[PDB]
Amino acid sequence: FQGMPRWLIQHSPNTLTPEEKSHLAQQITQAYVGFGLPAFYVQVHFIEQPAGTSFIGGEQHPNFVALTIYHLARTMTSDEQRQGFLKRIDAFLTPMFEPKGIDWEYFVTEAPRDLWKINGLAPPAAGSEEEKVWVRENRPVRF
Amino acid sequence: FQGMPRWLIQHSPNTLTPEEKSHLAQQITQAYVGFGLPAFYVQVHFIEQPAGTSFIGGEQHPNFVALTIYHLARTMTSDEQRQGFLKRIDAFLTPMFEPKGIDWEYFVTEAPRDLWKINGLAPPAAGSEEEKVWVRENRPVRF
Amino acid sequence: ENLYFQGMPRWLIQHSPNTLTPEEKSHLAQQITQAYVGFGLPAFYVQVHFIEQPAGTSFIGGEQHPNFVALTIYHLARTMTSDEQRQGFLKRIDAFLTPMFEPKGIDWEYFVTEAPRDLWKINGLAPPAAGSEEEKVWVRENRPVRF
Ligand SMILES: [Cl-]
Ligand code: NA
Repeated sequence: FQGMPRWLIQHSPNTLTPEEKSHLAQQITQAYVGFGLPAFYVQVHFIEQPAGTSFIGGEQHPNFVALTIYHLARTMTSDEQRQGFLKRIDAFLTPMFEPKGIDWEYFVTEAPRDLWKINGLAPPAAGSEEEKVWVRENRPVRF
Repeated sequence: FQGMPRWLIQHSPNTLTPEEKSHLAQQITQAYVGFGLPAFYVQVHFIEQPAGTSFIGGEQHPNFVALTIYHLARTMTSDEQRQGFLKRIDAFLTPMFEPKGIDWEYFVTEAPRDLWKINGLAPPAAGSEEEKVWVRENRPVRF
Repeated sequence: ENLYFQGMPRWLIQHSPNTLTPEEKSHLAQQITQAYVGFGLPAFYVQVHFIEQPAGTSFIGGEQHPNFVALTIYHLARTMTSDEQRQGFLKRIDAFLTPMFEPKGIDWEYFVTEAPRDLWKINGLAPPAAGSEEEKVWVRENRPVRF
């Protein structure tokens, strides 16, 4: 896997504790770290939707999580990669949400590779020597 | 019409009442239910932007609604389908906002159908008998 | 330039508490606006919305990061890719983002995501073609004008 993952997680009040949010973000992060990404690429942001602000099927829902996942274009081109990705994220989303009766939905949207920068730097190529330096330092390194 | 609609609606303070948000969400939901979707697919989330956090033309705007509509890719390929969709949403957005003096903007962004799941399930093919079960039960039926 | 400054644009800027002051948010929004205005866009097309993320709601490499800005830039889909024009777009936005964030020790990330022009409307009107006479009317009036 290469490129940015940015997750936005909107949810009802009294649905995820601060500890569950941290746990979820860290399982998301682990998944990408396992694909070889520098961990600091992974951003997960939660937004609690006050009651009155969220509608599913036209009605307020008190127990939902809506995830939007932003990737870069052509980062998971094969059916095998895409299927593997869904397996890997279901492995931590399902066991968190199902015991809570949570209804959840995710989808992945893809963005052009060449318009992404971190601290004003275009990140290095997957597998490159420069990426190993970024991983080691866990920060954007200027060369 | 394939796939999920997820709407994000950002707006200024003192611009939409809780009653107007609920009514808007019901109208959006009715639009997609009329296309044949299960009601529960339709998500609409509002975020009020405090004064000092929203800028249009570089100035704070006290009376705006900014909409982001997330659809699946390849769901409206013909000009006729696309034009019909825009007519159908303008039919409720314009009469709500115009008399209030609101400035509103929407656009539609697209995501691949194969990376979309609800409650850990890939939803049924559009127009399928399996989809009809999801419409009828208004929930993600495991099968 | 060109292909990359046609619109919409919509900027979403998520950030930690006590990271950007209200004055800085306003100054950034004006800088972003001027960048697109310089390429002939009507000023009112440029929307910039900030969302403060409370402590405990933001994770970067698993860290609850207290000093970050995460930007999402929504643009119109392009007919083609141009490295020359793209580099011009990135140079112009880095010219204001970097000087604001770097002296504050902020870690920041942006990317651009694209949307089809034909499903975009402002006040219920499809905006005029990039570079057209109709667009010049919208520039002058700084609002959507029916034809
Ligand atoms: Cl692909
Ligand atoms: Na490009």
